[PDB]
Amino acid sequence: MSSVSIFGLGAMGTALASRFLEEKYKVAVWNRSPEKASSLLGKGATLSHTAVDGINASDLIIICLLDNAAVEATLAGALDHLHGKTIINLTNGTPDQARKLSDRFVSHGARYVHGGIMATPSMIGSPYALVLYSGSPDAFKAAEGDLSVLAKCVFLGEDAGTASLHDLALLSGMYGLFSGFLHATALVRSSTPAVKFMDLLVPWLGAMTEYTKGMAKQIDEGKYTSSNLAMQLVGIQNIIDASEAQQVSAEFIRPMKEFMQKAVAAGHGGDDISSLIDFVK
Amino acid sequence: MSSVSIFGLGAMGTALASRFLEEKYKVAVWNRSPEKASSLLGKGATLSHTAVDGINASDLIIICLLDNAAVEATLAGALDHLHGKTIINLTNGTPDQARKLSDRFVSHGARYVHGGIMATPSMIGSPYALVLYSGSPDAFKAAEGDLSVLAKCVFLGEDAGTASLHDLALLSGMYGLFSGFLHATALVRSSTPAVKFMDLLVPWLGAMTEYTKGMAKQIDEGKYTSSNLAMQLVGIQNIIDASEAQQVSAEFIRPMKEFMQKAVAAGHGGDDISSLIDFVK
Repeated sequence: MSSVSIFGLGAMGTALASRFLEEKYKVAVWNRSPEKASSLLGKGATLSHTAVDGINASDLIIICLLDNAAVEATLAGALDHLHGKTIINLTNGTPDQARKLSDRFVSHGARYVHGGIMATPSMIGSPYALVLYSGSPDAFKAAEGDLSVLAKCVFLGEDAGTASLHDLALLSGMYGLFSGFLHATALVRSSTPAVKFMDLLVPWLGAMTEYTKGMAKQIDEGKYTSSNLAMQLVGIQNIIDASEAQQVSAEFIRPMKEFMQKAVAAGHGGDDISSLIDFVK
Repeated sequence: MSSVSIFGLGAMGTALASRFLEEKYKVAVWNRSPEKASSLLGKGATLSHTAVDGINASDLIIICLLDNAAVEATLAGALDHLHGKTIINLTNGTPDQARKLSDRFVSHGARYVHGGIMATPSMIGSPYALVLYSGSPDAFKAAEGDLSVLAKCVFLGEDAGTASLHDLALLSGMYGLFSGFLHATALVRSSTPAVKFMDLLVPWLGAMTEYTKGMAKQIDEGKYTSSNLAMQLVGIQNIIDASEAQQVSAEFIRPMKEFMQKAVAAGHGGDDISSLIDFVK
């Protein structure tokens, strides 16, 4: 009934194409490595032998490649075919990269929206997958019926770079959590195995994730006033001292140490952890 | 019907004493600052005018002070009264501090268990509060009926320092999460307020907390094999580059950058984030 053309059959691109094929769409695929990776022929995908063929296979083009440089290189010989196309670029990169690509594609007669896929491959099509989108609003509005088979859609405005800013923000959250998981699992390894420890760590991270809601309210009010910075810096020293005694690196908690120091210096020792928001500028 | 004696009426100690008084226990309290902080007289607590009186008020002594040095200083003039007492020390510190205090109190005829309170004051008495305990098992077994009015009880063995090791591990987890929350809320501040952003951040941290269960299974199996380290280091560079362009510090993610580098060098570029566990030793 309707069509789509996908660029990239890594793990994420393979999941987007599978899902369009389950939902009975006509699907063209461009595969970097057809010699070793599946082109999903069995499920009904049609192989795009060149980038030009991939652009001519549909007016709706979904790009999922390793980086924004690989986007420019893959399409360099096909800019003349972009007139009247809608481009959805889900390739990971920076807001600046997305503003420059948007400008280039619009100059060739195309409309552009960028996306951040907030999901693993296996989550694609489940109610837990989310994609953030920004750029051409007419383009998003006409494509949303198709894009909603992958994931919940969140459009957050006309700047082609807003979506990548939110994506990188959420990933810097994830890397903090993973830093915590690693420091914690290492410190305790000598006494309890990782899987048994998860019985204590997972509920505690759920309780402290709930506590961050409270901290966000403090940041928007500008409150901060009431355990405080002063008592928490002695808490951090204990973790460091215990870390060295287990022969475990403390590098992961050193940045938070530095920010808590800079804040007591400017007289914040009686305020909460929310107060650090002005010191990370 | 039964009794208890508490040392410390900071925010946490006040919550332990309140809770014992609601549950109809006879409660003695030692207060560092009776001139400015409540001694809970209204709810029926009795003020211990000296540390000796506090030790003689009950055979069950619960200590909740700022640090393990303040424990030694507060009780220095009362070591002769410890014979046949059960000491529960919930004061934050290192495993070594807890082994040394245990040895000292046992030499004076007392039994010793250390605790880590995994809770805010307001959580005390709720089904979400947890306390970790370690040291004298006869002492824990006789006290548990009383200690269970505060929180779930988890005893994890005879070493007086095991409880503090687990406590500091869980707090290093929390500080990773908070590092993530701060890096994320700052990066996006220019475009969306902290409270609105929580609509995206909280579900994403729940999804990635679930993903750590998978990583713990990989660490205990020694697996690691399958997005990999190589692609994630370019992901981290984007966050750094985007961070500098928003005038936001990237210090929080630099330690994870260093550990991911050391691991590709020893040929781990195709393995998962679980693989970093051997590099934090």
